[PDB]
Formats: sequence, structure tokens, C-alpha cells
Amino acid sequence: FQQGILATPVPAHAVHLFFTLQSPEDLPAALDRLLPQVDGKQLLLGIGAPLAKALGREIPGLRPFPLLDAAVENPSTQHALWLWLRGDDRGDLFHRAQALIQALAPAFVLADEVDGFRGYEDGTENPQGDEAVEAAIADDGSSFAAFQLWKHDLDYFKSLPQAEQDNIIGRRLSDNEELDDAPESAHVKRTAQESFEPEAFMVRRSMSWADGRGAGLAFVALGHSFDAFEVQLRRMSGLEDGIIDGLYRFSRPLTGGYYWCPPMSETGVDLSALLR
Amino acid sequence: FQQGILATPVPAHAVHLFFTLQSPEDLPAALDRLLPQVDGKQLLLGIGAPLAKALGREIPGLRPFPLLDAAVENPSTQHALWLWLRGDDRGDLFHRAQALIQALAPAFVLADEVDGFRDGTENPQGDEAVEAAIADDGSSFAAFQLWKHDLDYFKSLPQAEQDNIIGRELDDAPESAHVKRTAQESFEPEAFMVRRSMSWADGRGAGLAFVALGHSFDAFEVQLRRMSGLEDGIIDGLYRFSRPLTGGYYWCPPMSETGVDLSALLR
Ligand code: HEM
Ligand code: HEM
Ligand SMILES: [Cl-]
Ligand SMILES: [Cl-]
Ligand SMILES: [Cl-]
Ligand SMILES: [Cl-]
Repeated sequence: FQQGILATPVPAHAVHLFFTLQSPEDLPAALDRLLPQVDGKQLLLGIGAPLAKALGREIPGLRPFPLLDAAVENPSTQHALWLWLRGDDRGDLFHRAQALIQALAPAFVLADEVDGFRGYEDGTENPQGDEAVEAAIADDGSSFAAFQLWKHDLDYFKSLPQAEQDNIIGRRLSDNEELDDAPESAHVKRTAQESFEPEAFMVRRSMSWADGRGAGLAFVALGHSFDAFEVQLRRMSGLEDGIIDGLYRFSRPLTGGYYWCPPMSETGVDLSALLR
Repeated sequence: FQQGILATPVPAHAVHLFFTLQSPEDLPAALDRLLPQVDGKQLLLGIGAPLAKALGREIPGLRPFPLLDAAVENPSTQHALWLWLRGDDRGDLFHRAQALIQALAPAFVLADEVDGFRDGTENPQGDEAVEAAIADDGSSFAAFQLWKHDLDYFKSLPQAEQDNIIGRELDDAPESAHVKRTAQESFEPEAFMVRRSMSWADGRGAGLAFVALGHSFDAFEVQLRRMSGLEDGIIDGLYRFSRPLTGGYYWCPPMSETGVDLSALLR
């Protein structure tokens, strides 16, 4: 598998690029320039349902980000291709991004970009070691990543008394202690990975972001399938018991996408499932 | 029905506001501040599926913007409430917009805003426009898409390729031509709709704010599915230089003698 999915420590910066396929005839030259550069460590690759649909190929486990008909909003903004750049120098990532964007034209056009950088403790409780591989990597070495750009209203959240803030997350801000008497709407009670009848463990690799769209969390959930993320999101959205996650009171996702992260061979990224 | 849906000529400016429901507990007071101001002419109202879901009510004909699993991208960014301001003075519309945004606060947060400014020979007119866009109860069902075009790429193609993408009329144009994909008479239940689109330009780019109003969503949806290649594998040429950034379905409620009629939703 692409080692960057689980490899730690996470670099301080990331650039997420999302592309729309606008000229399918030019796709081979774009892939010829892109794929030798995908090492699964500083450059990771994800494939969206539209690209598989455009090639008449059905990738097992790959589907668009779903449509949840709920009382909260989880938009589906599925794109064809996802590039995940990782590094410690922000300026170097931007120049690498620009070269990759131009390398993918005219086949692809840039549809979205998120610049991630590394007040609760998001991303703990992630599976570790062999359990992280089991949770995030399918048998063939593929992974299935859900991406949501969440926008926060910290003015409203920090205006609440600390007791209500902790009731929304489900843990104390002072020492990150779990609250057993927290309401069922508390976030960690909605996403309790052990609380789903088929356990819903996933590996989260989120980053902070801030641009003209606001500020918040670039949420990334990697699993051996999309099922873990989707059952969790459906419960958060009130589709299981009518109880909505408290997160939606001060935060909302602006984007939503499903991407198949192909396996690595010993010599590079393996797209044989998609290409002949 | 809300008369602004069909009244023509279209004023030079429109402000589309879209809201997300973040505090349902504050919804009754927010609606009490909004509804007396909705006249269906200079301020029109649309209701999204999330708002009905939050109230536990099923509005007949109302559903979220669909998820099209196609080789082109039509995102679903469904919001709870849509305000459609119409007028000739841009500054007056923005001043009204701010007042409405603040009136809906606590309950709603602003999720999206589109500043619209102004062939249509096949758009329904007169009684045919009423028939196409207005349901029996006076409701309408509006599909909204914020399309972003790359006219630099479109005008770089030879003029013949430009004309084959739109279809103009060109009888020998390929089936992928836009006017051949959207021929309202070419759908087995004819797919006539009333279009009320406007141009836009902001930090997201520039293009067309597409608005399709029908007595149900069926006309828009079968057309979009054909445009996306889901009907016969042939994709509309529009997608070669343009793509929608947003997507939403909204139920435009009827008007009573005294104002907008939300009894189906609030009872
Ligand atoms: C604005 C977006 C989000 C923020 C700020 C956020 C923040 C947090 C925080 C503070 C915790 C508690 C500490 C931890 O275990 O990480 C947590 C836990 C968790 N979150 Fe989120 N989260 C967000 C969205 C999501 C979403 C959309 C999912 C969907 C699957 C998710 C899944 C989880 C899981 C699985 C846990 C661990 C639960 C367990 O203990 O088993 N998070 N998150
Ligand atoms: C970037 C977005 C769009 C642009 C720039 C655009 C432009 C055009 C143009 C140039 C025409 C030919 C002249 C005319 O009859 O109006 C046309 C026709 C038409 N388009 Fe679009 N269009 C867009 C999106 C859509 C969408 C999304 C739909 C339906 C879901 C649609 C439905 C129609 C219909 C019904 C006609 C009537 C003429 C015919 O089909 O023969 N348009 N449009
Ligand atoms: Cl290819
Ligand atoms: Cl091996
Ligand atoms: Cl574009
Ligand atoms: Cl064709």
C-alpha cells in the first residue's frame, strides 16, 4: 500500500489537489507524466468514481460520496482524481503542486485545492501498528479515503460555557478525559468505533486549513472500505436514531469525496485494476 | 404562485442566498421574522429537503438534488432554505440581503451566495409557462446549479467545434450537442421547464447561475441525466468547457391572499 496513508510522523504541511476530467482523449499522456511521480509517501494518489466511469471500468469498492437525506448537510462534491502532497516546506509543496497541475492538463482541470497544516485533540484514538493496517488497507493493498472540508464557527463554540463545549465533543478540554455521562449527541459517542454492530474502525489523518472559505478541519478517513466512514456519518447525521451529532451545531462540511487509493507495487503505483 | 417565478422581463440583478439550518431550536422565531417579508415578487422563497427533514415533514415532490454516478460531475450541495431577491438596483438588493441574513441568524447560517446579473426562444411563455412551471396547488420546484465555464478554452477551439458543442440551428450536429441533449420535445414525457438563469462572476470564477423551474423536478432531472450520459452514454458537449460547482432542489411554496403559504411544512 501507499505508505504515506499510515506513516508517522505526519509532515507539517499538506496540499490536497482535486481534478475534474475534461478531456478524456488526453488522459494517457497525463497518466504517463503523473504515475512515475507517485511514490505513496510525498505524493499520494486517489481515484474517483467519475474517472472509473469515464473508462468504463468498475473498481470494486469504489462509488461516489453518498447522498444523505438528513436534517444536516453533507454535500457530495465528487471529483475524478485526488493528489495528496506531503512535506515540511509549504513553499516547496506549492511549486510541486503547480508542476503537477500543469502536468495533468489538458486532460484534467483543477477543481479544488486545500492547504493543510498541523481547540480539542483531534485524531487520537486512531488504530495503531498492525491494527491500523487492518483498519485502513484492503487485502490487495488498496485504501478507500473519504474527504470532507469542515468549516468551524469557533466564535459560537467558544462562546458556550465550557460544560456545553465538552458536552458537544464528549471529552474534557482540560485533560481530554472521556465523559461517560455525556449526551448521546456527543461526538465521541456518535463515532464510538466499537459501538457499531460491525465495528467501524478507520484511520483518520486530518489537518487544519484556513483560506477565503473560512477555517476548520480537513477531515480524511481511510479504511479498507468506505463502510466504516459511511455508517459513522449516517449516525452523526441522525439517520440511525434521529439524534444528530453536536458537531453540526458549530461546524459543517463544505465538500465531500470518495477516492480509491491504489496499491503500490515494488516499482510504483499499481493502477492495473483501472488500466489494462 | 409566487409571481416572480414567471414575471418578465427579468430585472437586471438577482441575489440568491442559501442557508444551512444550524440551530433548529431557533427556527420558529427566524421564520416569524422572515415570512411577513416574502411577497413572491421582489423576495422569493424556496424550501430544501434538509429543512423538511428537520421538521419531520414529507413535502410531496420535494427531495434532495440527486447523486448522478456519471463520467461528468454534478455535485449535490443541498441547503435548507433559498432566498431569491430580484431588482434593478444592485445596492438595494445587497442591503435587503444583509437584513434577511441577520433576521435568519441564530437559526440559519449563510451557506452560499450568488450575485446574478443579466437564447430563450424555446422557453415557455404565457399559459404554457404556467403549465410547465406551476403545480396545481401553486407550488413550483426549482433546480439551481452554479456553472463555471472556461470561455478561454471554448473560444480557443475552431468555430466549427464551438458550434458542434452548442448545436447552432445545426441538423448535422452530433447527438452530444447541447440543444440536441436538451430538446424538450425529445423526452418521452416532454421535459419542458421555465429557465431563469443569470450570469455570475466572483472569486470562484464566472459562468451561468442556472435556474430551472417546473411543476416537478422530473423535467430538469431527466434532462440532466441525459446530459450526463446516463441515458444513452452520450455526454453533453457543455461538459468539455463548463461544469456545475453547486446543485440544489427547492420547493417554492404557493402564495395565499396574505403571503407565502407554508402550511404544508408547518401545519
Ligand atoms: C469538524 C469535524 C471534526 C472534528 C473537529 C472532530 C474532532 C474530534 C475530536 C475532538 C475527537 C475526540 C478525540 C479523538 O478521539 O480524536 C474525535 C474523535 C473521533 N472522530 Fe471526529 N471530528 C470531526 C469529524 C469527524 C467525522 C466526520 C468523523 C466520521 C467518521 C469522525 C470520526 C471520529 C472517530 C471515529 C473518533 C474516535 C471515536 C472513538 O473513540 O472510537 N470525526 N473527533
Ligand atoms: C453552463 C451552463 C449552460 C449554458 C451556458 C447553456 C447554454 C445554452 C445555449 C447556448 C442554448 C441554445 C439556445 C437556447 O435555446 O437557449 C441552450 C438551450 C437549452 N438548454 Fe442550456 N445551458 C446551460 C445549462 C443547461 C442545463 C443544466 C440544462 C438542463 C438541465 C439546460 C437546458 C436547456 C434547454 C431546455 C434549452 C432549450 C433549447 C433546446 O434544448 O433546443 N441548459 N442552453
Ligand atoms: Cl488511458
Ligand atoms: Cl508482497
Ligand atoms: Cl471549468
Ligand atoms: Cl455524439
